[PDB]
Amino acid sequence: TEQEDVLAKELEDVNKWGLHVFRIAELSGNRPLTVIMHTIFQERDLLKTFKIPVDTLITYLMTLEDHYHADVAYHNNIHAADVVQSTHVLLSTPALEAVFTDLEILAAIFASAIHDVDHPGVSNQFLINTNSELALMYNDSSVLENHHLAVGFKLLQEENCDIFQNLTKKQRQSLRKMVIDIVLATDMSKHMNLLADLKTMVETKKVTSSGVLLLDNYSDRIQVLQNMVHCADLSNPTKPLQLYRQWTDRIMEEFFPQGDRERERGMEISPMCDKHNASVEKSQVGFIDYIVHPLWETWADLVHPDAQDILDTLEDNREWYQSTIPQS
Amino acid sequence: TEQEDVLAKELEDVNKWGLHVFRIAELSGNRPLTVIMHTIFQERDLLKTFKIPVDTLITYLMTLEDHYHADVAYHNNIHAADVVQSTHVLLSTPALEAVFTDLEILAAIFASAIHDVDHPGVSNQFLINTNSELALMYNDSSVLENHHLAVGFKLLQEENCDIFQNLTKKQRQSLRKMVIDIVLATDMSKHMNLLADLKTMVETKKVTSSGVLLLDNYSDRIQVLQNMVHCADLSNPTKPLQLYRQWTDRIMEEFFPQGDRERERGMEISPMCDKHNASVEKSQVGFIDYIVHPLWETWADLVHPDAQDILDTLEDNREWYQSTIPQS
Amino acid sequence: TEQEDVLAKELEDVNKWGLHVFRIAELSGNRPLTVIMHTIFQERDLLKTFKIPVDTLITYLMTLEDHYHADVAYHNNIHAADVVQSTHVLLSTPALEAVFTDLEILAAIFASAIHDVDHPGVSNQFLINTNSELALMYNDSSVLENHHLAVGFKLLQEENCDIFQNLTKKQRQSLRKMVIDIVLATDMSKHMNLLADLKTMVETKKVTSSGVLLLDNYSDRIQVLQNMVHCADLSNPTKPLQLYRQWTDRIMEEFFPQGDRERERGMEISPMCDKHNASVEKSQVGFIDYIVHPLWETWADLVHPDAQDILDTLEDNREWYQSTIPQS
Amino acid sequence: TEQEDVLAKELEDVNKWGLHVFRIAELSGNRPLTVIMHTIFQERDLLKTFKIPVDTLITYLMTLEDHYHADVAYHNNIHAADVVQSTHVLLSTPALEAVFTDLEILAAIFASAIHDVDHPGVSNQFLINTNSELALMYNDSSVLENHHLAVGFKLLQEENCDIFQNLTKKQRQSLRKMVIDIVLATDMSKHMNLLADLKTMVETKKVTSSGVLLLDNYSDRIQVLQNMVHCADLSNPTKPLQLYRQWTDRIMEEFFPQGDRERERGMEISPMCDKHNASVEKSQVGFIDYIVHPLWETWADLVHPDAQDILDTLEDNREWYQSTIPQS
Amino acid sequence: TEQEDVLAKELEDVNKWGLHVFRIAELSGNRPLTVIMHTIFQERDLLKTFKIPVDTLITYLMTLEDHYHADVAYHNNIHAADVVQSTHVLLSTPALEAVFTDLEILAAIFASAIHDVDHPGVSNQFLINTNSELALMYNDSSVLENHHLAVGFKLLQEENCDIFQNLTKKQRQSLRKMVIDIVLATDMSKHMNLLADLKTMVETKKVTSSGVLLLDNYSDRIQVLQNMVHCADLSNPTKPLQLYRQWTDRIMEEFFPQGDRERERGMEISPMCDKHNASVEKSQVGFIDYIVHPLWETWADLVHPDAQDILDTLEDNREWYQSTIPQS
Amino acid sequence: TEQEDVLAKELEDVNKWGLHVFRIAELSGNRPLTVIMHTIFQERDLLKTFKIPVDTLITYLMTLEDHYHADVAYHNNIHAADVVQSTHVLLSTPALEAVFTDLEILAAIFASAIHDVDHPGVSNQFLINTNSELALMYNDSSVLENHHLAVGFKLLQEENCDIFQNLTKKQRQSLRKMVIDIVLATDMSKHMNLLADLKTMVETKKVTSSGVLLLDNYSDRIQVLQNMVHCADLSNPTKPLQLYRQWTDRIMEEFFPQGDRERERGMEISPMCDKHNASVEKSQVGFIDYIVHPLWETWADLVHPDAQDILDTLEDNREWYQSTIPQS
Ligand SMILES: COc1cc(-c2ccc(=O)[nH]n2)ccc1OC(F)F
Ligand SMILES: COc1cc(-c2ccc(=O)[nH]n2)ccc1OC(F)F
Ligand SMILES: COc1cc(-c2ccc(=O)[nH]n2)ccc1OC(F)F
Ligand SMILES: COc1cc(-c2ccc(=O)[nH]n2)ccc1OC(F)F
Ligand SMILES: [Mg+2]
Ligand SMILES: [Zn+2]
Ligand SMILES: [Zn+2]
Ligand SMILES: [Zn+2]
Repeated sequence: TEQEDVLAKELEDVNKWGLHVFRIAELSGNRPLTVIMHTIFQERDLLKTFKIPVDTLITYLMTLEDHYHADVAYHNNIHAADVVQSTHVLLSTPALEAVFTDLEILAAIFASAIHDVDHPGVSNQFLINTNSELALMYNDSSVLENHHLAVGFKLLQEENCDIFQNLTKKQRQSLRKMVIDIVLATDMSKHMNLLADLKTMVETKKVTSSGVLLLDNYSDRIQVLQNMVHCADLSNPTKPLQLYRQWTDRIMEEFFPQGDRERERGMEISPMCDKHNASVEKSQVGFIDYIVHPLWETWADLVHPDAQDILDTLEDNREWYQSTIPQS
Repeated sequence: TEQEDVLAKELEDVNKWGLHVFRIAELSGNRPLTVIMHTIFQERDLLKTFKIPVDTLITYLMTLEDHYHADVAYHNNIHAADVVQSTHVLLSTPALEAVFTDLEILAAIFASAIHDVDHPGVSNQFLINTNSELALMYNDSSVLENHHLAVGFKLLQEENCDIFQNLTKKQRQSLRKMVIDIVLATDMSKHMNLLADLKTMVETKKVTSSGVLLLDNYSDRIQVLQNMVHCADLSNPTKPLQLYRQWTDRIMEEFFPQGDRERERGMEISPMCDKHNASVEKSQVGFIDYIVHPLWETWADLVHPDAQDILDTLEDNREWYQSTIPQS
Repeated sequence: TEQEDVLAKELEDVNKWGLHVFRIAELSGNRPLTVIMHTIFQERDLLKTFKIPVDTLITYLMTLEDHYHADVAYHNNIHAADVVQSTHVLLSTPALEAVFTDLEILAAIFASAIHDVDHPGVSNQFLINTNSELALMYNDSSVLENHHLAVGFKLLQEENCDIFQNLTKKQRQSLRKMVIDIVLATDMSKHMNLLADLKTMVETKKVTSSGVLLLDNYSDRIQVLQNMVHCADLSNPTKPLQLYRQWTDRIMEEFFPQGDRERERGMEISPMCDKHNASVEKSQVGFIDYIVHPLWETWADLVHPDAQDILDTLEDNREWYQSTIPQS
Repeated sequence: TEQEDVLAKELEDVNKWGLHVFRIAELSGNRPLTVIMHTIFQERDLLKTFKIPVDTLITYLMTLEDHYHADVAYHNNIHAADVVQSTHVLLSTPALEAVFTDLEILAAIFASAIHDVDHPGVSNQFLINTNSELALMYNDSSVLENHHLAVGFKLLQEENCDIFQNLTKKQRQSLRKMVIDIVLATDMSKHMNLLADLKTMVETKKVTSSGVLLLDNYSDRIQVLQNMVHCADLSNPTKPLQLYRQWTDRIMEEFFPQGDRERERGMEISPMCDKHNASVEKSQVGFIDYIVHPLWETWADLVHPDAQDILDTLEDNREWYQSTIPQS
Repeated sequence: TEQEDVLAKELEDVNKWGLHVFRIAELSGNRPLTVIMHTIFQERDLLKTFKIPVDTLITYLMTLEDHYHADVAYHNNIHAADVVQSTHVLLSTPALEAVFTDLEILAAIFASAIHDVDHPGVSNQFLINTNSELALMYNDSSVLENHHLAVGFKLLQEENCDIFQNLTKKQRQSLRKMVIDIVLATDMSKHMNLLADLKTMVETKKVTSSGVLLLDNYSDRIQVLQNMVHCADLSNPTKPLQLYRQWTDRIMEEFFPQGDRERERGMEISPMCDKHNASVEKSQVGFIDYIVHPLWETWADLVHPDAQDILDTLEDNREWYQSTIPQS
Repeated sequence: TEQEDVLAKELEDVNKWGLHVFRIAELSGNRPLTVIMHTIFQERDLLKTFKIPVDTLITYLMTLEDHYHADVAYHNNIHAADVVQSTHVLLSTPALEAVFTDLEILAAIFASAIHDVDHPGVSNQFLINTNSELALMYNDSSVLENHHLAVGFKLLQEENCDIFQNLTKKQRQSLRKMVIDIVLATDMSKHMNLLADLKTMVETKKVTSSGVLLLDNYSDRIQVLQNMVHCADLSNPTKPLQLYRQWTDRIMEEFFPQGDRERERGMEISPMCDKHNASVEKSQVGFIDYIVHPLWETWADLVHPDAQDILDTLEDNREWYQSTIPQS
């Protein structure tokens, strides 16, 4: 147990934003998802609360993690582990003190864990344009996201892989509904609407004297959980620069093979996916300007100002990439 | 070619509302869909307009029809053939004179043809509650409707079953989009919204001096096509009583086995599906009062008054079933 | 003063809906507008209330009437006189008891009087398509309606033609605004919006215990006056059949010469304007179904049920024309 | 061809924001509009694309420019030339890459060119209050803007002045509609609504990965073109201070004669138009604070951040004028 | 115990719509409220469910009933008893099966019981116009309704008059809130808004397969309870004609003395309150047309079709009063 | 008349935002309300415009001021005087130039003057929870606000205390309505709705060329007056820091005795009212973040940018208090 001590030391920052997931990925023999999921369940005492057999949890996590493609640069088990950990941190934000039930917390975390499982490394648009079997199956509607959900739920049926075995029938139904609602919201084509509803909610925001939010009905809470996992899924630009840059390299490394795939097919090369005409820096600045910042700014509003540091980091990272943009 | 003359004589009423599809079903050796689809394509000169190889058309129709379950009382090839023929008639309504392009007409008719293919005879709710593989796959969202589309499109890939082989790439894309949008609208859980948008469209209705509707953009036209196939799908109570009654018998015959299936499962017997406590007459009156009449009344408004007779027949049939309701 | 007694006897029905304006037209030597306007001003004591010199009133009315084309079958001084009289009757509806100020009443009546002055007998669309100087002038926007207002106001500047000479500067400004707002609303291309706002107002309708409407702000009152003159302008189908039919003959007599004009120009013959392919009866049924009935039904709602008889007459006249529709 | 070289050298900055239009005005013998319009048409290859006879173009431009009053300090051919050039630059903004068709581009530029033709040097309000023939004509509604359109279109009818002679009938119709919609939007009384719709469009803003806007329907594109020409028309405070100040001098020089005109009429002197009580500096700061900055800030958002420099210049110029405000 | 048997026989119809409350009023020595409230509490087992001391209940009911003025023709203990009984019946409608908790049922019934207590026989408007101490107190806002609530709650404080003595502190708080919300909704000036929200709720209506409504949150349920007691309060025209007519006589008998009071004050006589110019028949037809029918029609929709008979009766009674309208 | 000169010198800043009301309170022998009200009435020539007997005005002001509790740290005559003066300044904002009638101006100022009269120093919630007679009276609805109105109007009835004695009956009615509507809007529980309507009004904002707002109907104007007095009532954090801090000390000094009162009652100590656990600085930052800034930001928008300085001051004061927040 040499470096196993270093691993355990790294996992001590599970509640901190910039957790170094990449190191944990190595120190765990490529099991960041299993490791992090397990430690978060311990941390949240979910194992006890829902009577989840530890052996069952690990058996499931192992299978789930196995279904994340190793030959995929970005959408893999490290990404999954990252979104899980980020959702974990966001759930603990002060403004959301005791707002969510244990079942809702469980759903959000489980949803994060499976949100991209079995991702092939190509976009929904690619799958649609190449007339993939997956697109045929899902009628070009949230092709990947639907698939992720199917796979994640399917794996629960195997050998004591069913970590939810001891939840009441009603609880199992709720969890399935919430998980489906959250993961389907990670589809980027739903970003605008999601953000719109979030803004509508930031106004008409009901807060208790202390500072905690007041979410009465389900549709209000599920909306927050959706945007939360969405923020977690799009949190790379808000993490410490060293991490962010690694992610950017991975996502570009994945976009290019798709562009290559498209060049072979004779297809119109998707934007950013063109190896010979990419502006990595500009793309990041744009990605932040059009998607990430608008979203996080709104989130920062809702949980004001618990997200103030994250927002600041985002804006700093934008300037860094901005400066890196070639001037010629 | 003895009764083959009678069949050809029956098909002469392909443009009339009360076509006797059940007779055509027999006279064709249980090939009403293939027969009616083919005659409507001839009638509309679609074979020529889209260069569809006749042999290819029949090959596809045969396969498609084969995928409609024979042991299913209502959701089968006769129902499919009926919705196709009804859509065909509705498309020819005066108020919609030259409003739709040939591609849109093609899509609506093709959509009708595959709208319920491979239907198992149980409801989406049943599939969801019994944790079916199909519901797991489609995340309890338009489970059946999604499946119908997948199967119908999949069959096109086989042996010269691709009747669309000679459409431009752009046309193939539009047709697929429209077909998906139309079939997903046949999901009954979307009825209220669909009807709501239709009403919003009846007001603000733009008509030319002659009487023809003015549909400018796609979202306006696709909305009409959706409601149209939806009306066709829920057209039984508007057909001649002799036909309507046969349909009612079939739908109840199908509902009960589901109720039986549920009784075995130990599940709560769905309403109307309970063999020992059904009020067939009341159910029809209710079905007409809450769903069919509200929908057709609105449709009758949009195409006023081309649908006046259909509305009258509907109201007459309602009174007939009303009278039949036991008074004890 | 032989028949001058009959004329005075006819004018006794100035407050009744079916006034026989055509007879009054003859008995007055083609001065129905001057005659009816004068008698309504007397009737409403407007001459006193606004210190209008009787000689000035008649001088203006004469000039105004003179500017209505004699060679125009429908849009002439008899039509003007009719809309004036109808607005007069509508203003007296019980539901609008003391709702409007004398200035507003004056504006509505004056607006009616000039609403179609100097009408050339062709449609706005014709003027636009033929690149008329009038359309060039008004940028194809409410070409005729703008023109009517310009002419009607311009005539006031002449020889003691200024019947408003004794209104305060503020009153003159309000009257001009209201008149412009009402006449521009007679443009048929604004029918849908006008009707829409009227419906929105029928809901949220505030009525006093007795039954009188409650119109607080100007935009509410000007909206009612707009729709009122619009109803008056489209009141032919709601008058006694003998009158209605005469109007229908005149309007068709005017549409055809435009159609002839278009045939000469080599232009696409406008619908209904085609002498060799008109279905006068069908056109009326359509006109009532798509425009008149929807409007009057809404108006009948707002002033419920003071307009109940008018609505009934409208529906009876629809059936009459319906029956007259050739069955071959 | 001495200074004709300097002129050609100045025109080299036709694609740059701060083009020195005033110098070009002199170097061209007071033909900045003709010169700049011609060079922009060359630059955009519109002459070729729409088969416009060069002789016809110059003939029209000459006539158009002639109809701009020489004795009017601000609303003259230099202003027209300036709005044209600014629209030209705005059209080339990165965010609007290939968003507009050539016809739409043509419309926007042509609209800018005639947007103030035959402007008398007094406001719409003045024309209305003085009961001008123009106000009588247009019923106090966008009096000037309507007139500009009428004159600009009328001039096309003359001697090979019809630069649009080779556009299909459909194109001519679209161009006319767009031109009318754009110029009528230059009416300042429509600023609040226009800005409101623009803000509504900045949210719900659909952008492609690269950064280009996505405008699907016409009403979306015409709305952008409207606000664009409106921005161009109110672009003075955003230009280099040396230019801005010259414009401010001209506009104040024009406002005062109106104020003088009003003093003679015995009318209430309009604000800012009072020669003896004007605060030129304060007025500019106010003009920027209430109109210009709110508009440009919104525009900068829509095309973010292509307009960042323009916004900065605007804010700098505001501070300059702010400092100049007398402290006594 | 002679007629005490008849009384007990009458109370047997406590669950039926047309209960003869007037007879019960006599047979009980003018204690219809006490009698009917008690029998409804027994009927609903509320005494047990909330541990209400029977002696306490009667003590309170007696005091409450005593605070209803005997010299008031309509707004007295019989009216109170009627609204209570009607609310009781409406609560039992099939469509609202197990929708409300016992506390909510208690609140609705208690609210009905005190909804008009200590009513002086004059309108809020009268109280406002005469500068009553009550209007001064309540700032002309729901003057009477506020007063009713104050008195009804105040009486609970007396000698074992506190029938809620055994409810948890939380329950007492909820009941007070609901009661206040319901009674303040009986203010006629809030009718339009209440009806508006009810219509909005009829659309978007969520019903279970069986037919029962689905009311998730409180604001949805309290809205239904509000409209319910409002319907009960305006239920006279929906009751059997013999009853309805007696109510109409009483309400007119009360309106007139107010009209007399106003004639003495020298005040403008309120509409309908004028003894010498009333059209009792017309007033009822109007009352039904503008208030009662619109409300009940909407309610009938929400609980469709449990209220079908009530609606029919209402429409029959309208025609009766319509016919009675003098024709001279 | 020693310091009476200093007093008169202080009152010279009555039209300036940061007026030092506390000094004026001393220099006037604790009569800031009477003094400031009188000077504002002089300033606005209201005495003349409404024929208010000066002796009557002072008699009323003296009585009114007397009804503000001396033993109440915040909600007293100095607060009243402050809200009056602030409303006075806001009414004079450029953007609202001649928008309000003299009666509306009178109502707003009178409403401010009485808005908290006879305030006991405890919250509505306290009065409700302690079952106060006042809460019983007003059914827990705007308990204090209703009371303030009642007392302020009641005092007018006394000895020539009726300053409105010479207003027409109609004017008296309007003033009463507006005053009631404005004061009831000072209830903090209506803040969210009020702000919501204000935002809805900032969009769809209609402004004249010059910069002045356009408020057509009453409901629009009364809405602005409501939010105005609401802004005035919540203006402390927007005043110069020296003033703001004094107010903060007073409000906390008042909150604590309530908390003490609650500790004695054995009640749950209200937030912020707990003497032993208050974070005065944090509370202010929160108060500004959740209530004040959101409100003023919106107001600044409506009257843009007349309120720019006030907004800046608010944000500066927020940072000051933020810095003061203990870091341990
Ligand atoms: C209750 O009756 C009917 C119900 C349905 C029907 C179809 C889809 C569905 O989801 N629910 N009901 C279809 C037909 C019916 O009756 C008759 F027309 F055959
Ligand atoms: C107050 O300043 C200016 C005002 C206008 C201007 C234009 C149209 C209008 O209606 N009102 N003002 C135009 C330019 C100005 O200043 C400078 F840019 F030249
Ligand atoms: C005009 O008739 C009626 C009016 C009311 C009634 C009640 C409250 C109110 O404010 N206005 N009218 C109540 C009953 C009536 O009639 C009959 F049902 F008794
Ligand atoms: C938390 O601070 C403050 C709170 C209030 C305040 C007023 C009414 C209310 O209901 N709640 N808080 C008023 C002023 C404050 O601070 C400062 F401006 F004096
Ligand atoms: Mg202009
Ligand atoms: Zn201009
Ligand atoms: Zn009542
Ligand atoms: Zn206050």
